[PDB]
Amino acid sequence: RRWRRWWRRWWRRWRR
Repeated sequence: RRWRRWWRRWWRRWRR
C-alpha cells in the first residue's frame, strides 16, 4: 500500500 508509506510518515510527524 504505497499511500500507507506516507500515511505513517504523516502520522509520526504531525500527531506524534
